[PDB]
Amino acid sequence: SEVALEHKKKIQKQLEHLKKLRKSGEEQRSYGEEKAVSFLKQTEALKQRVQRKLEQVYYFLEQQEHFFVASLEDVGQMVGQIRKAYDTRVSQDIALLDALIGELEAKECQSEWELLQDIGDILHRAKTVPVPEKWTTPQEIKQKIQLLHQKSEFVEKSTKYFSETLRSEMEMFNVPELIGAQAHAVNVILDAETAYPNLIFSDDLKSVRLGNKWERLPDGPQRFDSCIIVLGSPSFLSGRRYWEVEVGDKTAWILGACKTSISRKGNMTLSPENGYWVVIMMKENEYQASSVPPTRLLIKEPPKRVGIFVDYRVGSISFYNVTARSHIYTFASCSFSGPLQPIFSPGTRDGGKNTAPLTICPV
Amino acid sequence: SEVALEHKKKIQKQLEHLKKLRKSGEEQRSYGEEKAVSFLKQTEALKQRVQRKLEQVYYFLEQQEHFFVASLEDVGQMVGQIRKAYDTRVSQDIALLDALIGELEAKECQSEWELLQDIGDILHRAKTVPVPEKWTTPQEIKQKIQLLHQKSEFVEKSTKYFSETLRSEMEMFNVPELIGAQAHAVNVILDAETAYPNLIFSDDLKSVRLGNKWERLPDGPQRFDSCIIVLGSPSFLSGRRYWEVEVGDKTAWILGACKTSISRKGNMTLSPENGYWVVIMMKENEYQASSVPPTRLLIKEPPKRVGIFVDYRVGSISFYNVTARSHIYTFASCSFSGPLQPIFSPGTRDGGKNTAPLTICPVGGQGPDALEVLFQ
Repeated sequence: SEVALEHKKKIQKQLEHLKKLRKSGEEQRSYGEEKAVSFLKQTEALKQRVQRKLEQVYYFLEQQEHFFVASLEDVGQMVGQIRKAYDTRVSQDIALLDALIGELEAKECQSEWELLQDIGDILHRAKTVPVPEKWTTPQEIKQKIQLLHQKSEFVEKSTKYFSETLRSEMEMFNVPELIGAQAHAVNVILDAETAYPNLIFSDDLKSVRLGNKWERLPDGPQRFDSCIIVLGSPSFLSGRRYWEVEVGDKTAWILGACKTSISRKGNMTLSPENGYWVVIMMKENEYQASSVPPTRLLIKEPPKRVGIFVDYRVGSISFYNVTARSHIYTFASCSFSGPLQPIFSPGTRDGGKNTAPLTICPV
Repeated sequence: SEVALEHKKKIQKQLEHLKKLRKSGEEQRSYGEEKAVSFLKQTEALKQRVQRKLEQVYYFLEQQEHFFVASLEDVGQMVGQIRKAYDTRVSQDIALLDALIGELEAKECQSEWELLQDIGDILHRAKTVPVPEKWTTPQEIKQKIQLLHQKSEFVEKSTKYFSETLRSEMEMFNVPELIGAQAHAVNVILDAETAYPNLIFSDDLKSVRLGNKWERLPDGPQRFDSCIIVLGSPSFLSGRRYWEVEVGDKTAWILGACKTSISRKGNMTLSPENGYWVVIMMKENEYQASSVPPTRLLIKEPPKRVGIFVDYRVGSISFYNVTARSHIYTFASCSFSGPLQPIFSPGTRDGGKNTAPLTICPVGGQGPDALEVLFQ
């Protein structure tokens, strides 16, 4: 019948369909397997890499502890022995003396006649008695102790450095990439009432450069007379804040953030303690962070544009190379709590090599 | 009687004597005690001092290991779940497909009447079966893994210098202080036949400086034409050897030791692989050792006199700042497979600023050793 033949036709068709789907299914199941294996292979490689390094550190430390502990036991042993032997010998000396004293005292309570007869050699023996042993510190104790001090010194230096790099890396782990920092962009302007008197400003207060000696803003108390500096608006009490500055081919500058209450007097250094968290460009290919002492930074691709990121939650301030989309430097967490604001210096003219302005730029 | 009185006098005298001795004895006994306990206390203080620091470090390391392993576990866990869940689901899809295929294959071999009865439902279900789930990698795996890389990098940046410092301090245990090395003084002269042609030498072969280009020694195959160097005599096959060089206020130079068989061609780097163990002064307050990559050295009190110490047994070569009586650098654990000799460079003239000679200088405690130029 027509309907049976037709149904057989459709059965064949559907069989083909189903078989193609099944084949796709197998390929897919297999590929999932391949990807899983590939993932675990990656993780295992990483695992083994970390495992070697830790194993190596632990080995050296076990060695260090072993030897130090042996050194302690050794010196302890020596000093114990010398102490005991000396105490015993000098006590033998005093005992001998005590007996001779006893004898002479015993000669008293004798009659003259008895005395002359029984005097014996006591006087000679008294006259020739050894002087009790003088304590003299042996060199062996002194060197073993000095070795211990040296190893202690090594330990303090090495563990200090380790503690510091570890903390550095620990803090580095939550610093955002550039786009994350950029999410918190704010609009910053220059507060010209704070400026060093020879600074010159664009009409939009986004740009600042250093003028010559006869180019002077009107004097006022709010100016930083003694530092080539200018502050930015707004201030910050909280949250995450970001801005960007075009530095171009300048040879010198200062960028970062400061406490709003920094002293306007010039006898203070730029440092966290005085309320500054900045990066300074000294000259071409010389950058340093204003840590104490300052940390020199090697930046493979010099920045044409620098990003500044304040994060109040963790109390950290980070710097980004916008040009190369890379991290420059982050100041230690819990540096600050009170209000902050941006700070700028376009540096000195450097003969004419550094006359270009700094420019605050929108993201 | 007179004799009795005398006996009594001598008796009293000796009592006073013995009493002074006893008192001194007591004082010394107690002072000895003090000095000893004082040592025991010092030791113990050192002990507690170190023990606290190490405990802290161990703690920090335990924390890093946990930090890393938590990610390892997290990654392993996610890949595990995604993998099993996906496999199980697609396997269900494929099995459903297999079942429908089974049904159809059974129907196509049934009698016509039997075939016609239930066919519509099976065919509908065949037509409408979903395509088996396609594998798509979740971002989460990619992320957790990248995080794991970040953490391994964390562990390495945190630990590297520290592990290297521990290794170095270990290697330093067989390196004497300066007088220990000076103990092995030997007398070295310059082998002028090996010298870069514009180099100039003293009569006694202890001094070498760089002359101008028109000052040329007679040319020969044995000279270093492409490098401003000269080698020293004698060579060493063994033992511990020490010598000293006055560098004074020079701004550039090379000092150290090399394999006698170094290439006389100038296309090789100064490096262990090429048979060089040297320290180079680049300019004022910049020194580096020819490790690979170079180890840059900052020296607080610059040397006017530099000591070189080869220890062939343990394969080390050490460098000393004689002026400050301090250590500059050590190549440790080197593979020495043959004779070594001294090597020198007076640097370039640098605009008249580095024109002064290097002078091999004897150490005070050595006999004269005349005349050594008869062994060269």
